[PDB]
Amino acid sequence: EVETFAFQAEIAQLMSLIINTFYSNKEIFLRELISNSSDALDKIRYESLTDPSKLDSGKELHINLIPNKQDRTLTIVDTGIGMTKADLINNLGTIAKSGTKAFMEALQAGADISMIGQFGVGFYSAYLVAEKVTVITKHNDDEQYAWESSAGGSFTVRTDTGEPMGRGTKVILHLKEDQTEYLEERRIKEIVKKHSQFIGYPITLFVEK
Ligand SMILES: COc1ccc(-c2n[nH]cc2C)cc1F
Ligand SMILES: COc1ccc(-c2n[nH]cc2C)cc1F
Repeated sequence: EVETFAFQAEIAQLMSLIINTFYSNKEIFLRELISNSSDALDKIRYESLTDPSKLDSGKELHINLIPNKQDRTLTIVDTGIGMTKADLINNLGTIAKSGTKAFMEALQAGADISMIGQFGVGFYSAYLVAEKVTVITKHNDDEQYAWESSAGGSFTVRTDTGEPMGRGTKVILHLKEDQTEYLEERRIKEIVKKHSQFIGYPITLFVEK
């Protein structure tokens, strides 16, 4: 049972601007997604200080980067706090509306797309390199959910039947055909070292078989 939702106009406009604007510094998508994972891990680390049982779904706090040349996917996995259904459908987009307006106004005034993180809407930078994005996520208080969007003004949410995730978030970037450089170990290493070298959680770059 798959539910389809329309993005709010302002977010649709942002995604279309990201997809259609000519902008060569696409590699910053990885810094934004890793930064998102690191915030989610901070959040569950803090919550577990006053409630240790919140780590029963998994004590490890880490980020995994998994390229798959066969599926042409790059997956960013974290064991952070995860997202509820209300987050996917409503809350995160509600928050993003003001960041989106501020961002678009800065862009008209001379800012550039690489500054998207300073407006809290960095997640959407994934569409610099992905034609489709799947988010698998599990929060302690909700079921496991699969969110998916190929842009075009809509996204879907369904209960996920795949492997149980414990707690956390898996972002699967279905890469555009001309962006397969981001599946190369040497290229991901370079990007992590340049933009994420001081993240306070272990980042493991899986190598391909
Ligand atoms: C607090 O709301 C959240 C915002 C983002 C995430 C997230 N974790 N890993 C990737 C993402 C996008 C989790 C949240 F709970
Ligand atoms: C479910 O769709 C999402 C909508 C927004 C975000 C987000 N995370 N951090 C900042 C934003 C705008 C993540 C999502 F998965």
